[PDB]
This record gives sequence, C-alpha cells and structure tokens, in this order.
Amino acid sequence: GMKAILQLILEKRQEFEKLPCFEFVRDETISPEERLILYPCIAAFALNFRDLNRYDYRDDNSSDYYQKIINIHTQEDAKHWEWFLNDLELLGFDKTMRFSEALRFVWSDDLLHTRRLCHNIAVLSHDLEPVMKMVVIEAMETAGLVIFHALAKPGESIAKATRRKYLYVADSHVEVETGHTILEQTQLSSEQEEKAKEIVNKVFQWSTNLIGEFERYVKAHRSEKAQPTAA
Amino acid sequence: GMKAILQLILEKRQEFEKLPCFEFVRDETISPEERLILYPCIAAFALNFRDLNRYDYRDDNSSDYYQKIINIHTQEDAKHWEWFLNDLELLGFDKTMRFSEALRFVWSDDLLHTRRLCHNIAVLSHDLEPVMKMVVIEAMETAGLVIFHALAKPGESIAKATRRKYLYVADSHVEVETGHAEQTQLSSEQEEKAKEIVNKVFQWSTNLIGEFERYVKAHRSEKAQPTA
Ligand SMILES: N[C@@H](Cc1c[nH]c2c(Br)cc(Br)cc12)C(=O)O
Ligand SMILES: N[C@@H](Cc1c[nH]c2c(Br)cc(Br)cc12)C(=O)O
Ligand SMILES: [Fe+2]
Ligand SMILES: [Fe+2]
Ligand SMILES: [Fe+2]
Ligand code: NI
Repeated sequence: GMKAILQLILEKRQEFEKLPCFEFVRDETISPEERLILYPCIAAFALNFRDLNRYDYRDDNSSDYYQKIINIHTQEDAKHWEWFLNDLELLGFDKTMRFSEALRFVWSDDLLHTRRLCHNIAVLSHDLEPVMKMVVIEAMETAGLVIFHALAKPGESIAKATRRKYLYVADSHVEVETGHTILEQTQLSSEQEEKAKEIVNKVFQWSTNLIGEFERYVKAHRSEKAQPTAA
Repeated sequence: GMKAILQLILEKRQEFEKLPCFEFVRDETISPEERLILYPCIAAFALNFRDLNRYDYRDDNSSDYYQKIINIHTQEDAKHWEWFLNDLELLGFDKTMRFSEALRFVWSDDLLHTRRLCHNIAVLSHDLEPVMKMVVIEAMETAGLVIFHALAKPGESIAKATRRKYLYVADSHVEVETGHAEQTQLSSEQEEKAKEIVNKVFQWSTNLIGEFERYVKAHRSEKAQPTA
C-alpha cells in the first residue's frame, strides 16, 4: 500500500537518472566548465526552494508529530541557497549586469518550468495532511539527490583543479541530502494511496521539465562556459 | 449577495486609500524623486504578477462566461511588466550590480509580503470556480488602481519635468486599470468564501504597502535619479 509508493519513487528515480542532461553532465570527455553552463539557470529555482522550505512546508504552530519532523527537515534544506550563491561566484557566473537583465533572466520564458517548480509544489501541497506533505518532500528530495550526484562530478573536478571549496555542486551537499524513515512505519488509505501516486508522478514530471530547460539552455548558450579562477 | 461583496470591496478600498505610504506618495511638498524611492521594491511583484496572469488566472479552453472575461482581462494585465522595466530605467533605478545582489534584493526578508502576494493569490484561487476567481481578480485590480492612482502623481510630475514618456507610474496605466477595477446570485456558501477572499487580498495588499513604507524609511536617501 505504502510499499507501493516508496517503490514508485525508486522506479521514477531510475527513469529520471537516464535523462540526456545527466548523460551530458557526467561525460568526463567534456570540460567541467562546459558541463556547468546550466549553473546560472538554478538561480530561478534555488531561492524559491529556500522560500518553499521556510513558508510552505514549515508550520511552527503545529502539535502533529509528522509536521514536527517536516519542520526539522525544512530547516536544513532552507540553508542551501547560500551555497548556491557561493559556487555562483567561484564559477565566474556572478557577473555585473543591469538589474533589469537579472530580472529578465530569472523570468525568462526559457526558465518557466524551473521558475514555477516550487510554485507548483506549494499549490499541490497547501491542502495536504502532513503525511502526504512528507511524500512530496521525499519525492522532491529524491529528484534533488539525482541532480546533485550528477553536478558534483564537474563541480568536484573544478574544486580540486582550482583548489577552492565548492559547497553546492559538491560531495558535501550530496552527503547532507544523502542524510535526507517514519514513512516505512506508516499506513495509507486507498484515498491516501491514490493521492500519493498523483504526487510522485507530478513531482517527477515537474523535475523532468526543469531538467529539459537546463538541456535546452546548454545548447542555446554553448559559448558561456564557467570561468573559475585558480589559487 | 454579490451586492454586499462589491460594497465590501468599496469599504476596503476606502480603508486602503488612507495608508501612510499613499499620504507620502501624494505629498506634493516632497520632491517626486523621493516619493518614488519604493519603486525598485515592485521588482519583487511585477514579474510574479505577469506570471499569475499568464499561467494561474488564464484557461484558454473554457466556454464559461466568467473565464472568457478573465482571459481577455489577464491578456492586458500580463503586458504591464514591460512598462515596469521601462520606468525602472527612466527613474535611474536600473543600476549595474552583481547577479547575486539582484537575487538577494528580490528575495530580501524585507520584501517577503511583496514577493509572495502573487503566490498567496495562486494558492487561494487554484480550486475556485470562475465566478469566484472574478472576486479575487476584482479585489486585486481595485487595490492595484489605488496604488497606481497614487504613484502616477509623482510619476507624471517627473514625466512632464524631464519630457519623457512614463508607462507604469503614469495616467495611461491608470486608464487601463480604471477599465479593469457583475450582478450574479451566489450560494450563501459562496457569499461567505467571497468575503474571506476580499478580506485576504486587502490584508496581503496592506502587508505589501507596509513593506514599501519600511523600505522608504530605511533607504530615504535613495531617491530616483531621472535625467531631463
Ligand atoms: N538540494 C537542492 C534542492 C533540490 C531539491 N529538488 C531539486 C530539484 Br527537482 C531541482 C533542483 Br535545481 C534542486 C533541487 C538545493 O539545495 O537547492
Ligand atoms: N497594475 C499592476 C497590478 C497590481 C494589481 N494589484 C497590485 C498590487 Br495589490 C500591488 C502592486 Br505593486 C501592483 C498591483 C501592474 O501592472 O503590475
Ligand atoms: Fe540542498
Ligand atoms: Fe497594471
Ligand atoms: Fe488590470
Ligand atoms: Ni487547494
């Protein structure tokens, strides 16, 4: 019943792992600077995700024991945007630009699905019982681990070659997200099972659409390789 | 019924019009450059609002009378973000910064209610039938009109003085929003939901104006720098 759900996520993860974008990010025959062309795209997601954790997932005024554990989970994930901004700078992507060019970049029509992923999760999850909220978090954290397992490859390559401490496209981020059960010990209704199926499918479809935009961005911006600096 | 709902919107607008922010923005004893220091704050709202119209409010495959009305409405409101970026440039607020400084500005804790107003409206409206979305939209458009009625006062003073065409903090924008800001029978359940909708929209709009007020106080020297 719930075994079915944890199992649908593993099936979804194994499909997600095979997307062309990940084959590209893992390709060691391509400079890591070329593979991380997609890095600024994450700007449309990373601060929205911080806010999802802080304001949508987290509920400080709850006694329910499942919301209590969600709150602890959300507090750790709400710190990773700063790591994003750390590696933005190291990769040479923290460029000077007009305020309006920064805005037109984030709200690019080419980053629609990247930008609205967190919005879609909030609308999905706003009227969910805490145990259905945990499924959302679990599916989203599974998609996240796949993406960062991949990006930490070019990332750790640049970190060692330049001798700099990367925090976002880094083993240390993967390790914390590995660190990220009670869902084993939980029983779902037929209703709660059908809902959880709908959730897992939507999260993996929305993450697939975001990865699709990263792949299109690399192909559109082939010249704009990372420009990291050595020590 | 629907009658009292429009009366509530009217009462909330009369309340909203008299916030300190708007007394400040309307104060012709202060330079219009100072009355527009809130302007860059709208960056957290204007592009979100574009996306609310394009992606949340709009549903092209609908025969529902009210949704067809909403579709036409949303198509106009979804163009106003370019006007925002036009006047950002004219006001001297389109400055060169690090990408990260732009992100930290928009995702400022000081602009939380500004940034999430559209998110709150999306969450509130996502399950509503089109007649009830119309209530959400009328409330929001009414609050919009109050704000732009105020901002166009220093806006047009700067446009005339500099001989440049302002599009956002300008009478031409107010003219569109005047058009935007019917008689239906609502279940008692709907009348109740509609009253909750009007109360929430004017509360979240009041919170946003609150942040503009705080920003102006904290950045009181950062006046607009238009050129003639
Ligand atoms: N560990 C990520 C969270 C994450 C979780 N899910 C993600 C997806 Br789907 C796409 C992207 Br890009 C990022 C995530 C973070 O720290 O921002
Ligand atoms: N006429 C506005 C729409 C709008 C409608 N409601 C608004 C509120 Br509440 C605050 C702010 Br700032 C803007 C609005 C626009 O074109 O961006
Ligand atoms: Fe993370
Ligand atoms: Fe407008
Ligand atoms: Fe409008
Ligand atoms: Ni809902």
